[PDB]
Amino acid sequence: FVQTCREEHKKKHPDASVNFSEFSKKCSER
DNA sequence: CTGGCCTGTCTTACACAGTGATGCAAATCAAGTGTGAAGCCAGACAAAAACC
Repeated sequence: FVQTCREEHKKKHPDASVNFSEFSKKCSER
């Protein structure tokens, strides 16, 4: 799932390179 | 008593196995280095899986 989540968020966060720990937490929380 | 004529030894022809040498084409080396391609790192965590 995590790849798809991050791919969707590529536009959600306009140009940010997101953290590993926090992105894990977010994909986890959904 | 002597052939023709239906049968196992004899006699070389003949292919070729394989020897160390040979000869030519094609890698290879050697130097310079800046790339690009590639597997790996870390941490919180959840899938797809088998164990009581």
